[PDB]
Amino acid sequence: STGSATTTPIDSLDDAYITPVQIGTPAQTLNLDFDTGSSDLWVFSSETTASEVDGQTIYTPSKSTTAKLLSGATWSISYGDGSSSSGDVYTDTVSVGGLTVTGQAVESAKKVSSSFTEDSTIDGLLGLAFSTLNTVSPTQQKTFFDNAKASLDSPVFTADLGYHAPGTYNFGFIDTTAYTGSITYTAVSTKQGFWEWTSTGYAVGSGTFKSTSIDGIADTGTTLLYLPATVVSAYWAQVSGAKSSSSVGGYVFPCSATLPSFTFGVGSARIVIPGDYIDFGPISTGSSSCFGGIQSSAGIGINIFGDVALKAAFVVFNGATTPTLGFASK
Repeated sequence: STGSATTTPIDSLDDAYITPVQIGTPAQTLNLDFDTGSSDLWVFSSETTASEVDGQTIYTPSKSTTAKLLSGATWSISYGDGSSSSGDVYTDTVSVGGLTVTGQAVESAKKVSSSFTEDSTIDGLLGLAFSTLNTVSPTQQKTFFDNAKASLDSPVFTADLGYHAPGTYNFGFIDTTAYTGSITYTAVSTKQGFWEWTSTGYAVGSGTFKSTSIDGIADTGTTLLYLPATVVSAYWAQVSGAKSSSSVGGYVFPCSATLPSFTFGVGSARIVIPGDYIDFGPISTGSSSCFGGIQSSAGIGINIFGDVALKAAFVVFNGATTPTLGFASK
């Protein structure tokens, strides 16, 4: 089997991407944030505290003939940005882009933090990290990808995120028309539950490539590119007037600036992030100070190749017995 679904930016900055997901019988379609940095499939629901729902589409298990309470199971998750959610669990039929999993754990939110309530466009998350990070207790549950794996033509999914445009998540096949050149594969560590890999270095604009190992995670659920302070300083030093602002919470730059590209290494291959991808616009409406798309990972504890980086590539998440990551230009 295979699946193929379009993923669409939620706003004009590509702050996140939503992908339609069919849950239950008859189908209830919710727009979920596919997140390769977590491992819970959770939704706004009929059980979500009413004051914490503001425009989202909810899953109502009582209207699904295939929904079954997973008795005794609860979940609770906190994300790197400080947001959180918790609730109980149903199993139900879940389909993405024509690919169907029966008996998928669908985590029903009873509580969500402000950030989720305030984002009307995201109806929940679909985690695509390794199932060892799943928060369901007392019986940990499998991700949609893990459940689908044995039925897939190939045990892979791919992320092809657009810049200010829709893109595609495919399951079970590699679309050889979706990228240019060849795919370079690189080793993955699952020790922390993430798609964790080691970049071979970086360049700023047309500068020389610096060979250096950068351990980080491929995370579709994070907007920006978070790298070591040394690297990020070297980037923003090439932008006149750029500075790190403690009041704003990162690097800002004059909106009148032209940004240089940023290159990262995948083995001997190179992925180029155009400068425009690194512009996240005025810090506040009407401001001439713009927020940078490359930020320091210092104090996160991990480097994060988020959407800013991933949308510059066609990315293969290979969930074979020995997992790997592939990157191609496009």
